[PDB]
Amino acid sequence: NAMRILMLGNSLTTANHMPDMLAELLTAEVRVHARGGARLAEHLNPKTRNGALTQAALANEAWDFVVMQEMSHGPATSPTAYARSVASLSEAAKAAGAQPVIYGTWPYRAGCAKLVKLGMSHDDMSLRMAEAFAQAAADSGALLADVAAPFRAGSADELYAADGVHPSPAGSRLAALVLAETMG
Repeated sequence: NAMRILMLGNSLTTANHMPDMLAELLTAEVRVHARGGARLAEHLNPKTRNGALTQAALANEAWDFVVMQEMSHGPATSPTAYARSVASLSEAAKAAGAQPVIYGTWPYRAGCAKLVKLGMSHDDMSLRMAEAFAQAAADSGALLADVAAPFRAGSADELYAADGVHPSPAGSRLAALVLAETMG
C-alpha cells in the first residue's frame, strides 16, 4: 500500500508547499488539516472544522502516520495544553493503527518583534520548546521530527522568513527533509 500521512497544523505546516514536498520525498499521500492560527486542541473538539475532519479521517480512512504541529509558541507559553493535546491525539492515532509524529518546531529568531512581544528571552524559549517536545515524545511514544536542531545548526538568514517566526522556503524544505527522515 502507498504510505498515507495525515498532518495537523497551521501555516508552519502549509507554508511553501511543504506538505507537497513531503509527499514527493516519501512517495506518499498527504492529507492536511490546517488553518492559519490553529492550535492542536481544535482537533480534539468535533465542534470545530479541524476536529470534525480529524475525527472523520481517523474513523474512515487508513493512515501510516499522524503528524502533529502546535501553534508556534504554544509549547512554550501553554505547555500543559500542548502536552495534553499531543497525548490525546497520539492515543487516537495509535488506536487507529497510525504512528504519531511530533513536528518539532523552532524558537523564534533572536531579536524579532514577535519574540519581543512575548516577553521571553531567546534562550528561555529555546529551552522551553525543546523540553516540551522531548517530554511529549517520551510520554506519548510519538516520533520526534526535531526541526529546531538543524535550525540552530544552520543559517538564521537562510531559514527564517522576515518575521523570524515562519519558515522561509529553505526552512520549509528543511522541515520536509527532517519529517521525511523521521518517517522513512
